[PDB]
Amino acid sequence: REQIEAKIVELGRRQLLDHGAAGLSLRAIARNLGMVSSAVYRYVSSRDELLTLLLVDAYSDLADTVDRARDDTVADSWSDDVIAIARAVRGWAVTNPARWALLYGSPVPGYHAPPDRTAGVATRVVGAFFDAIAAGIATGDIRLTDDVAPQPMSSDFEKIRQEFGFPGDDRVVTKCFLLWAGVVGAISLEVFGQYGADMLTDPGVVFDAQTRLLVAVLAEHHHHHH
Amino acid sequence: AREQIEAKIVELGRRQLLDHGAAGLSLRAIARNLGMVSSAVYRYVSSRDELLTLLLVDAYSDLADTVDRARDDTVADSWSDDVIAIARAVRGWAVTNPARWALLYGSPVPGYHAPPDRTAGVATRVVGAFFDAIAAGIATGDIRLTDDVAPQPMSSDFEKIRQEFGFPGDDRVVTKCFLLWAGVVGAISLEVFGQYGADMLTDPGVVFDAQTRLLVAVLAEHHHHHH
Ligand SMILES: CCCCCCCCCCCC(=O)OC(C)C
Ligand SMILES: [Mg+2]
Ligand SMILES: [Mg+2]
Ligand code: NI
Ligand code: NI
Repeated sequence: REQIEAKIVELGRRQLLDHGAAGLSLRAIARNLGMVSSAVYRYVSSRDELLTLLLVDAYSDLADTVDRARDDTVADSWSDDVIAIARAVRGWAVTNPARWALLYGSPVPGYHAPPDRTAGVATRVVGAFFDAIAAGIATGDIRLTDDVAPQPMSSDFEKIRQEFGFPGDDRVVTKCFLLWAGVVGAISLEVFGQYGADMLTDPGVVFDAQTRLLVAVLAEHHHHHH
Repeated sequence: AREQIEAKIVELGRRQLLDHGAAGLSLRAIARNLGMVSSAVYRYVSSRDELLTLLLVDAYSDLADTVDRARDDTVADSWSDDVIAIARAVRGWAVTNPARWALLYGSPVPGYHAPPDRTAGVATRVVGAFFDAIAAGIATGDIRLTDDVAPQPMSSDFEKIRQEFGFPGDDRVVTKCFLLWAGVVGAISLEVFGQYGADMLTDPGVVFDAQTRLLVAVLAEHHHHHH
């Protein structure tokens, strides 16, 4: 089976590279497996199910890539950990541009990913960032200021904290959202070609410079609040 | 006479985006839903690529026009309020026009490359507005220029950017301009493309605005240290 479902995922991933989602076809996938259109449907019931399999696969590969890169190390500091994560995410997106598009690019209209399948893997990189930043809180380099956000943002953040076992207060969590948005934004601008013609000679150097600013956001205090 | 037909074609194209994305763009379907014949449509919009190009130009222009309107109702002391107002207007446009945002800043359309002679100008209008708001912060001294040089080749690339946008920054401020654009685009895309998920944030606009205020603090080096 999974030998079969594996091949489906591999095929579908190729159809993604070539035509994007529109061109997903349990029809093509069917021929290749020496199979009748109808035969495939037990393994993968529908175009949607294919899409969710392809999503879980991309998310997992990305997260495994990140996990691997953290196990590689200068354990020196939380900030070096954050940089290593960001660099791994970007490197993965640059090597897998169509799968980056799948994950963080345009939605497939008519498709809604059942969270029960996607939630877990979809938060593993987010989770890595939180884990990395939690180290900087435990060692005092990232100073909690007990600056409470208005509701309902504060209660939103409290759920997020509990989910991830993250000890950052409301300001740290705001800064984490900025970090993630900046990382995903920078990557997508590069990968999707949106800086355009002859603008950046080495987009990676610019990405690294952005990450360093985002680290400095986490490390310094911007309001008179003590 | 063409002009008015082209408009109904483009409006129906905007609808197909909403319903099928760039995939479902079809001049033939359009051609029907206007009680017209397929062969008649190519006379007004000659290909899928031309339809996409019209839809891109339309979207970039509407987005920029929305920014420009929001700035005209920031009547203010403040370069920072301007930056915040631009960012808010971009997000508002994107959430209200999510399929057109996808067309602009989402995944590339396989096989298609926008003609820079139709798209490049309008595509720089909002970036341009941010540089103009930020330049006012530099003029008043809230954003201080240094002689620090960004790591190469950034510094070299940045000189060409400052010239193109008539922006009187230094390297450091330009880096922070790239950060702001990335943060804005990135935050909007995560919300609009449905990564956040339904429940997580009660109003994502509120977190977004907090992020923009942090980006303003980065530009102005508004922080202190306990040394
Ligand atoms: C806060 C602003 C930061 C500025 C950095 C980004 C500038 C991106 C401009 C892209 C224009 C483009 O598409 O032109 C092509 C030739 C086609
Ligand atoms: Mg790929
Ligand atoms: Mg729309
Ligand atoms: Ni302080
Ligand atoms: Ni300082």
